[PDB]
This record gives sequence, C-alpha cells and structure tokens, in this order.
Amino acid sequence: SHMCDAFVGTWKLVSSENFDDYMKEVGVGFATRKVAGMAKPNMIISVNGDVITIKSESTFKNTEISFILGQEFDEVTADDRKVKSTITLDGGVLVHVQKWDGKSTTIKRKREDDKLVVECVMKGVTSTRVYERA
Ligand SMILES: O=C(O)[C@H]1[C@@H]2C=C[C@@]3(CN(CCc4ccccc4)C(=O)[C@@H]13)O2
Repeated sequence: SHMCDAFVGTWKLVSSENFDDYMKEVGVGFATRKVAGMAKPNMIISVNGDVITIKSESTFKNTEISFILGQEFDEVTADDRKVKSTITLDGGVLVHVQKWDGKSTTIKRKREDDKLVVECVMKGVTSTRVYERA
C-alpha cells in the first residue's frame, strides 16, 4: 500500500458550492460556465508505481492527467487553458497548482469520512466540490 491509497477509486460529484464564481475568477466565459456548471463528473483516480492518473468523465468534457508527485507537467484544462501543473502531497492532501499567463490557481483534494472533498481557490474565491464513491 502506498501514497494515495485512500484516493484511489471511482467517485461521483454530489455537490458544488461557489463554482460559477470560481470559474469567473479563473476567466471562464459565460457559455462555458453555464454548461460546465451542470456537469456531475465521474472522477477515476488510479496509481501504477509512481504514476498517478486522474480521469474526469462527464457530458461537458472527458479529461485525463497522469503525473509523478512534485514533477511539473503540461495540462490543457477543460476550459482550454494551457497551464503548467504541479501536484504534491502535503500532509495527506493532494495539492494541485496550475500556472498560466502569470496567474495561479490551487486545487486541493482531501479524504474526509467517506467523501473526497475538493477545494478550488483563485485569488480570494473558493469553491468546494464534494464527491462520493460511485
Ligand atoms: O475537480 C473538480 O471538481 C474541479 C477542479 C477545478 C476545476 C476542475 C476540472 N474538473 C474536471 C473537468 C470539468 C470542469 C468543469 C466542469 C466539469 C468537468 C472538475 O471537475 C473541476 O478540477
């Protein structure tokens, strides 16, 4: 057993708070915000050796990232930002920083009870997204 055991699995979004304002702060346009905001993604987290893969599947977009902790990688976000991403473990919390155009946003994922809680921060705006096991 290992680094992300407690994240691994299939998860379904059950609640979202403040996500439209988070997207606005990030720079997402009106139409994308409205469509993206309806989606209830299935997130699939898996580990193979040192490589973590996070897939998100929904009616809006299907995305996939694979990475090694601490090692920066290129990412195209669902809203079509081209970002430089680094994901680390900080006391049991997966911390994902995305940098683009002199801007930065941080996405934190933590296991709380039987849920996976996702905190998305851009400047002063925080959104919380809660996932249950699928
Ligand atoms: O993990 C989350 O809950 C949040 C966090 C911040 C942004 C995303 C990207 N992502 C997958 C692509 C997407 C985007 C918008 C709506 C549906 C699907 C999320 O679901 C968003 O990671």
